[PDB]
Amino acid sequence: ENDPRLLDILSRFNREKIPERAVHARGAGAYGEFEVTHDVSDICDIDMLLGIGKKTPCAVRFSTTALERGSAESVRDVKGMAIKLFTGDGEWDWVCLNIPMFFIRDPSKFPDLVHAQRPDPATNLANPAAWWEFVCNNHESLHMAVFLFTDFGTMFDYRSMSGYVSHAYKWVMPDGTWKYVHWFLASDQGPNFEQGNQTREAAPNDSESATRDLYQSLERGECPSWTVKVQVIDPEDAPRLAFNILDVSKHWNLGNYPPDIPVIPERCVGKLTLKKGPENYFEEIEKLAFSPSHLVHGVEPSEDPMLQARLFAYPDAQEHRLGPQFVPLQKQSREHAEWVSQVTSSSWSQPNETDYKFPRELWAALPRLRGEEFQNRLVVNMAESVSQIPEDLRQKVYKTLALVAEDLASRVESLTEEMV
Amino acid sequence: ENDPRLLDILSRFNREKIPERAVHARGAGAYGEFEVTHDVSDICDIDMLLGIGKKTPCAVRFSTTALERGSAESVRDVKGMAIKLFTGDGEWDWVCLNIPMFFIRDPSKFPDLVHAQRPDPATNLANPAAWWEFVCNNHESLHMAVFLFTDFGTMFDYRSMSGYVSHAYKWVMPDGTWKYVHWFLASDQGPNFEQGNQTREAAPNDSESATRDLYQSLERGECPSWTVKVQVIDPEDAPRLAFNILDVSKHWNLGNYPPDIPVIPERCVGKLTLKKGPENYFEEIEKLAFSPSHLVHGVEPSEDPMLQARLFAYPDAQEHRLGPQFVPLQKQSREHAEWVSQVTSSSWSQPNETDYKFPRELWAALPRLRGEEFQNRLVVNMAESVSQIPEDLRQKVYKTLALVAEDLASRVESLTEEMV
Ligand code: HEM
Ligand code: HEM
Ligand SMILES: C=C(C)/C=C/c1cccc2[nH]cc(C[C@H](NC)C(=O)O)c12
Ligand SMILES: C=C(C)/C=C/c1cccc2[nH]cc(C[C@H](NC)C(=O)O)c12
Repeated sequence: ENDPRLLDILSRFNREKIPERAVHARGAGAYGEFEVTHDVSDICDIDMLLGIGKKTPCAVRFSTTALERGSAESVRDVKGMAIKLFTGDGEWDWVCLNIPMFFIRDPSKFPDLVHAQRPDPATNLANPAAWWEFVCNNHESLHMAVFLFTDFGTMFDYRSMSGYVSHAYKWVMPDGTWKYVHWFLASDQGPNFEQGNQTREAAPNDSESATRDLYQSLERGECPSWTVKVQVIDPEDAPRLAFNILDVSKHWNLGNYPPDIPVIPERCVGKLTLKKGPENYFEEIEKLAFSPSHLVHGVEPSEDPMLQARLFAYPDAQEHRLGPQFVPLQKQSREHAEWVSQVTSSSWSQPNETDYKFPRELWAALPRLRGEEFQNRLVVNMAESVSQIPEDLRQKVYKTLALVAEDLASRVESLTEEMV
Repeated sequence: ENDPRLLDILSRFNREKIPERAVHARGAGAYGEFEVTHDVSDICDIDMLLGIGKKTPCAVRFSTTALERGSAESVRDVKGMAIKLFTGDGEWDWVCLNIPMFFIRDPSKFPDLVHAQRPDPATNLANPAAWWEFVCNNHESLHMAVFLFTDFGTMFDYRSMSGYVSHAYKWVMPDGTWKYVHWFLASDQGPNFEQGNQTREAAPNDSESATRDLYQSLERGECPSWTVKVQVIDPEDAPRLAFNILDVSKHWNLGNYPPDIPVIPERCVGKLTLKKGPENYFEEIEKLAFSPSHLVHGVEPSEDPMLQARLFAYPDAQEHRLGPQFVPLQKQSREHAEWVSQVTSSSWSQPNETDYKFPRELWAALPRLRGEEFQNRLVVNMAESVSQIPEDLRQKVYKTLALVAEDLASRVESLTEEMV
């Protein structure tokens, strides 16, 4: 010690690591561009989206959700896709999940949900009991639960996944009229709901299989691409829908389920192609800052309470993580006002019939569009998870599943009791 | 948003994570006690070591070395064991590795070595090329290299590993006389150099196999134990030894290799038994602070330059990681003075004959004490690692290995060329 040169070298080495992200800590990154392929000048006034053939540079970060920096990328989890676009009007961020539904509806429950998916606070091991307790206490997560224990829970790498903003936004015209919008990116080298499964199994002991897949595909000359599509709803038609489009835990039906809810059609916008990887991972990918509050002229947030909370949360989290510490809108009708005020009532945090209707119809649709083996594998995965928790929690889970569907609960209980 | 309660909840959640340790980021912890079993009053004046049957509470943290928080614990790596003992004279820290040798003896090279074992700075993937360049540029790591690619590289969990302080310390008597000492903990449920291999193969996709093993063993009622032993050298006998005991990259021979270096015998001191696990992992294990500078009356550091650098580095690193940011000694002879001044010369950072003698004798001892299959597996592991690097670096590695033994280099070269 003692030597000033050695002290400087060691002190510089000591201050090299920073806190990881609270969620989505493990991930990879790439650079590409977006190109406009269709005309949307009748619903949009965003400069980035006007003019067929226009190109915009973009940077993308893929991630998992629940575990730490060095965790395996082939786990049962939801995946994230964050896109930063450098337009002439500034930076536009699309922070998407690989599925258009979310776990919860009330933002004040967000930390608890996160704690339900982190390792055990005493042993630092995996703990399904907290997750199943949260599910039994918050029925609006049931829909997502049914999704997570199918094959779709473990099906996607960074190239075969899709991305959905999952919120309703507002697109505004210069005359003041606006529409509710939801856009998403469909993978050009991945499956969909109707057809397609995993085609490249990860190595038995590989924790970075998806990162390796993306890096090797980029080095081989292949360029992954996504097709961007949007769904449009008139503000006066929203209060009359069979579901609430301000509820982030529900999706907008594209033609799969539930059958009694009419389809909201989508239209194409453009295409996103990834070209190259980074030169310095820590400086370019690890320190990337994304926020849903990064918006350009012509796009506004809606009255979604989760989106409103996200507008504040991301800059504050980045202040902790990267800090020095180391056109007027036209008015709608009174009925629209009541429908909007629905989201600030005390019943917003209580379950309704739709919270059970959506998972029931997904469970019914699984054998019609995929087959009996898909449903059987869902039952097997759920039983494998449930057979690790104490008996009273098991009975509570059985009751909740019966609230979803009787045959699903009976099958899960019968298969789970044989595994304990 | 806009609710002060929600803002407080989200802001509190946003600040929970802190930066991980620069090294040894992944690990687990436990609590136990140390008990004295033998009399060492003739060489020691430390309060906690005097009196047969005396008990001292202690807290232990086990860890890996190179990878991040959520990485697998069954990787080819060296393991760490940190023991904090709560004595009547203060806190005494034993910060040990699972092997008594280290990679280097010049502290100014420490960060580079660490960077040679971290993931690729551009792709965040495993990069064998950086490791072999360091070995070809720093021959004093060759010894450790030979250790790392044997079975001992992947043999130990947290219960079957041993611990070595690896440095020379000074134990001082009240009259001013002192001795060079090195103490270590031998596992009571693990293998040794001559006998024993792995008996608990980890699961194919388990990243927390060692933590689970320790937690389950503690829950079953089994208490792991270690036997503490010490080796003693008189200061006037150190300058005449065939090796430098102030070189942390060498070990003190206990009877295995090299045959021409006489044995330095050990004597028993006491026993360490682990009893219980933590209640809050983050508050008790993750925020634990260890330092070799935590010393009690009667024990002093030696003139080891690596130890002198570690005396400063640990409090500074803890200041970054956990900070608000989120008896006179007897004089020796002139010959001892020259021998000590040897460690401050310019030739300290250059290889000597011992740097080649130690790994050569380990390679020769492997078949005599473990069989031919051990040596063959070492060759196979080395070839598997070397076959992923460019050809010029491969030739450099072959030339570097030729300086240890010709047969080892030829066998590795043949296997590696067949593998590519
Ligand atoms: C109340 C709801 C939510 C809150 C409070 C929340 C909070 C956060 C926070 C604190 C981060 C870390 C940001 C950073 O440290 O820089 C993050 C990252 C992220 N979130 Fe959310 N989140 C919520 C829901 C969602 C939703 C609904 C989506 C997608 C539709 C989403 C997708 C993502 C993604 C992809 C990232 C990773 C961004 C990156 O890679 O840099 N989260 N979120
Ligand atoms: C020049 C040489 C070395 C330097 C500069 C160095 C530096 C460090 C640093 C910065 C930490 C992180 C401490 C913290 O963030 O709280 C650490 C941890 C650790 N080091 Fe060293 N190290 C060196 C060599 C060694 C040696 C020779 C050993 C063992 C004989 C060792 C064993 C450990 C262990 C076990 C830990 C983990 C402590 C814990 O779990 O809290 N290191 N070292
Ligand atoms: C895209 C895949 C592979 C799975 C989607 C998926 C799976 C399970 C439930 C789902 N609910 C909604 C979706 C996405 C929806 N499927 C018409 C879409 O492509 O807009 C979905
Ligand atoms: C203790 C195990 C299982 C292996 C030790 C080991 C292995 C390879 C090279 C080694 N060099 C020195 C040791 C440790 C040394 N073996 C007499 C001891 O027990 O003090 C060692």
